[PDB]
Amino acid sequence: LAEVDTLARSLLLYRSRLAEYAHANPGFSGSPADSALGLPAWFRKPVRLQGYIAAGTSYAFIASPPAGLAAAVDTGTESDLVGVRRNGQLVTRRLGATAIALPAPIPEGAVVAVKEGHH
Amino acid sequence: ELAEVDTLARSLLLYRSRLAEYAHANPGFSGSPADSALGLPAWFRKPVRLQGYIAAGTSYAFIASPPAGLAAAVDTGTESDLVGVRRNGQLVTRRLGATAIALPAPIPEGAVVAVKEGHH
Ligand code: NI
Ligand code: NI
Repeated sequence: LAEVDTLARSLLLYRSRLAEYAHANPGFSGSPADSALGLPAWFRKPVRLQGYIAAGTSYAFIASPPAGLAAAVDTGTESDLVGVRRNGQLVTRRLGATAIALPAPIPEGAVVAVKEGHH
Repeated sequence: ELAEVDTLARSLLLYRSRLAEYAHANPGFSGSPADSALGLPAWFRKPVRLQGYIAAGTSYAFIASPPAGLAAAVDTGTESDLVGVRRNGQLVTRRLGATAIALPAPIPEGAVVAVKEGHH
């Protein structure tokens, strides 16, 4: 039924070389070009799959996105954050307070890095 | 003049990843494994208060009451990675709610978005 999966992978594939481009283009903010990016050659980027480096920080997006894709993308990525317990919410600079389920043992005020894992 | 809580932040990140991956290679678990599992390096002498947990197959590593410059130093060595739909002024990710961001202008409403902080 659902192989918006290959479309999810294309966006993440695309977000990766976007990030690697930033690493060597400091102080930039763009849509780099598809030449300059280094993408497979055999990979043909669905116009509608866009990108932007801003201050530094890759954003890859799909503006009129097929239902199923939100899910397909979230699932092929992990997610990785840093902050401090306050209170029950994760407090992270540059990102405001995020409310994750903070397991029982992390004290208020601790420093905390989080990471998820696919399927 | 200078602290290398940066060594400590690095040890945290390093411990974290040993949980990340054991967490996978051992599905259905809720921490809080002892470091004999994990398979940590010979040389590494974990300093409690470096604590770790798992909840869902997601893991956390945490210093229970922090030293100073440690959040920063750690946020730095990480990067950061979210995905979610743009509801406007916001990035809605259905496990961490709506996370409010500096979201570029050209990314318009309702767009699905993968975000990979460039740690600089
Ligand atoms: Ni670097
Ligand atoms: Ni897997």
